Amino acid sequence: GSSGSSGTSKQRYSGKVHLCVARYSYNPFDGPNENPEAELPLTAGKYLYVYGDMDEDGFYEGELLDGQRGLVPSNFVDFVQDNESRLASTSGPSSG
Repeated sequence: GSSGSSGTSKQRYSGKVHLCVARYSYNPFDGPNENPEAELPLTAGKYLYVYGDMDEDGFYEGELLDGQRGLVPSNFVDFVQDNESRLASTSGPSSG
């Protein structure tokens, strides 16, 4: 896997994946949502793997550690990082 290059969201079910950490325990099957299965029950602290990027609706196809595949709000997920420190860094941030 991991081809690289990148260009544009090709497929939201094969492309690179991102690891996020539920920012706030969420449950789609807690409301009248007629499509709770679509989403995923985020658990503050827990992590998930969202393949691709934002969806047409504006959700993340996070893949629960259990294998649960569904939508995921970026407002309830925090793109966690294993070990940021990777490169020696060449460029810095900008003001703003």
